[PDB]
Amino acid sequence: MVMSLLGHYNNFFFAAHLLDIAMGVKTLRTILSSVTHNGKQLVMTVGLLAVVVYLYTVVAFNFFRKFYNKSEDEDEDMKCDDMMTCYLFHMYVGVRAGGGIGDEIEDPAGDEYELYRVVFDITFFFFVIVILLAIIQGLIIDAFGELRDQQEQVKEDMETKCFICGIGSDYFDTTPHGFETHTLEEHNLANYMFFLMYLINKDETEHTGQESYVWKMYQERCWDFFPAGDCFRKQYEDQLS
Amino acid sequence: AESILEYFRPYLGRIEIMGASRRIERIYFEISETNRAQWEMPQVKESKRQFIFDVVNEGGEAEKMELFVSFCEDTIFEMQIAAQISEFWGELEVQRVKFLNYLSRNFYTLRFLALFLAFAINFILLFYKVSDSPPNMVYYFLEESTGYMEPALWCLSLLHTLVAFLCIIGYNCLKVPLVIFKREKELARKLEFDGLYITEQPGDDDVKGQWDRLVLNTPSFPSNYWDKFVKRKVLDKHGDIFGRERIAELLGMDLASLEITAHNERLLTWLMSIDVKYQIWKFGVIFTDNSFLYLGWYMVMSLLGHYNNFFFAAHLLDIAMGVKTLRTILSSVTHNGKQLVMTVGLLAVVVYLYTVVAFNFFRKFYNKSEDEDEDMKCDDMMTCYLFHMYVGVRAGGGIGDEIEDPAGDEYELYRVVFDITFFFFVIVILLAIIQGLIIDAFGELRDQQEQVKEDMETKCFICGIGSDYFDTTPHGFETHTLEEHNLANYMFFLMYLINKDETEHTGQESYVWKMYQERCWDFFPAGDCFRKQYEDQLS
Ligand SMILES: Nc1ncnc2c1ncn2[C@@H]1O[C@H](COP(=O)(O)OP(=O)(O)OP(=O)(O)O)[C@@H](O)[C@H]1O
Ligand SMILES: Nc1ncnc2c1ncn2[C@@H]1O[C@H](COP(=O)(O)OP(=O)(O)OP(=O)(O)O)[C@@H](O)[C@H]1O
Ligand SMILES: [Ca+2]
Ligand SMILES: [Ca+2]
Repeated sequence: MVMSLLGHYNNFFFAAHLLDIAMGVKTLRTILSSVTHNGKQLVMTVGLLAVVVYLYTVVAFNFFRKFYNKSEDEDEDMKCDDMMTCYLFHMYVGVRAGGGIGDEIEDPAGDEYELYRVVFDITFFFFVIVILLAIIQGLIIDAFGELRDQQEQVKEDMETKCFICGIGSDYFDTTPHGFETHTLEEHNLANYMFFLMYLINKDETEHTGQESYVWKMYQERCWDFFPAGDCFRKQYEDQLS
Repeated sequence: AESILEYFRPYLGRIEIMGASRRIERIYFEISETNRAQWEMPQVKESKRQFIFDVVNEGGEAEKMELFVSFCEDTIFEMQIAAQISEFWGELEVQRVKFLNYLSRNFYTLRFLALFLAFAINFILLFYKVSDSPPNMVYYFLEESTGYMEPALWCLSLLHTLVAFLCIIGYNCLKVPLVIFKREKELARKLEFDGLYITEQPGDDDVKGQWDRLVLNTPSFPSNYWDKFVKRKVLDKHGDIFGRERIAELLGMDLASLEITAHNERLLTWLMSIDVKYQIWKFGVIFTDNSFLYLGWYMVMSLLGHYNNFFFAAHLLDIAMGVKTLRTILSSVTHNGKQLVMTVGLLAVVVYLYTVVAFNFFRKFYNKSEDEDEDMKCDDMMTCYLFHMYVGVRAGGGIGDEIEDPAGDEYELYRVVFDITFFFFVIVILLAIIQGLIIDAFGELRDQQEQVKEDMETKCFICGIGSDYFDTTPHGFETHTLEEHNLANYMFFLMYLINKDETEHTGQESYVWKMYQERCWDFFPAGDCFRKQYEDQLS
């Protein structure tokens, strides 16, 4: 509401209300869940990117200072003199280069350190380009699998157990639609709610012998009246049906 | 009796063993307040948690109870090593141990402080400047209008090396006296119960098993182990089969005939009269610790910092060893190192196969030569190989984006085929494996936590019976694994036997005490739970 209020202070502030599609759309919010499922372990990864290039700056600040002379012609950049510029040259240009840092510096054809600089660059392309940005691209692929198997657990367990007595469906199905009739007539997750609406909306002097026993345990918050182990079929399976 | 049976619960231990009747029995005892208080501590709460990961994941089943009792003994020594450090001629020796106990008491504090100062020095070092003129070039430190910025560097440098040196002495008196006990105990078992140096011999490998040959004859072999009478026990076991005079010589034990008189007959001055063999043995054990070396190497760099340079920019890497979760991401990439080095090695062999081709057919193309004169980076074969590698794999669009145009009639088709394969093979394929060996590591390291989680919540971990049998009773598996078998009473029992009197054992405490001496683990339930036993008779 505040942004829609500052809109009367006519500006480009209504261009921030589009982000409600994240909170609005049903499925679009689910994709945003995966990326936000590993935020704690993804900030600490990009933080590992501002520490490796710092380790690669103090090296090129002492040996390769005569190379970063982005200086065009005339006069004479030298983006390496302070240490608050090469660090801002290996970061604004380094990780954004895509082909390592060796694609923005002088040619190593010179005899001095012709080998010490290639080793310095190739490692910079394998470590902080391939490896250290495949983790960021990899922490998302893992999130989808981490968020897809969750739906299977909340699906493969609702269709196997009674959710109230815990007995697996493999015992009920000794009768046609055994687990089908049990979890829809005996235990139903809706009758157990329609019962609480029944006690509270009744008269206290009208409870029966069983409606009052469960009413007392509900006051003391003792939950020892749910079946939790038996189903009245496992109880009388020996005597009769 | 409700007030009693309530005030005494955090002390009424329960264990469940079998033996001497071929049936499951039950035992009761007193845990005590002092032992109980030492069990819920962050230094111990984590050791148990990481231990279970080392059993249900990479451990066996027949040897599980063996390596469980061993850990249950490493903890007793740790509870003892910690319950003691808590709060000119002889007047100095009293303040030393009173100070070392303060050093090791708060060790993770010093270990964290050196991480803080490493961020201060590296914050300052972000100002240095180069100049070929005094304010052969000089490294003039630049300042933003503040003069005291450099004099603070001299202060924080020597301060950092201090705490980086006290962490060694703290580690030396706190976590070393346990890397020794783990090895002493391991050696006293391969002699008393095996013939590692009597019957058989080390297999000419595993120098760890060979370096211990020089500690047998030392005067004080079991310095930290409990049983200091291991020598007199090995003798009475192999003294007849092997040469009694020979065995009683390998273990030192001079005057074997006169080693009965000890039982028959009842300060900076001569400190130079101490053993040197055992001390060398202990030295060789500490120096091969992966944690002591990194902790020592971290001190050398902080020492060369006085040789003022950019060496404190290497202490930041302790965030790998410092942070809790950051070290876990580094585990995945290091989980496939053996099969990832051999993959990048496959990259230095394919481009070599692509060099000998362009060295015989496409030599007239690599003429990086600009204008004038006439590069020719292809003449030797120690340059095109260094042109297809420094530029080839780093190009991103194959090698065809740095060479002449194939518009010429000669080999207009033989070169495109040469390049397109170079873009599909050593760019897409051979660098999707490197990017793919990491994605697999996360899934390979995530399901591991599920196995150590879906098995702790399904089985008793002691009798192995699944929870599906216990849950025929409300909270069946919930009460069983918290009262009958508890993984803490079975430890609180060993503290109870060792800290008791031998003439006080009951009928059951003594039977389990004898099997513990012979290292026979046939008293754990392992199959029954006293409920499966009496389910027919009564409840
Ligand atoms: N009391 C219950 N005990 C065990 N399972 C239940 C119970 N009530 C519902 N279920 C589970 O839910 C499934 C059927 O209902 P479901 O949760 O699919 O919602 P629904 O009744 O189909 O209606 P909707 O899908 O519109 O929510 C069954 O597989 C069943 O296992
Ligand atoms: N003796 C035991 N036998 C089988 N399982 C056990 C035993 N002791 C603990 N557990 C397992 O551990 C779980 C509960 O303890 P857990 O390992 O989570 O540690 P905790 O007691 O919760 O304390 P913390 O989590 O602080 O270590 C239970 O699911 C149980 O299966
Ligand atoms: Ca009534
Ligand atoms: Ca007695």
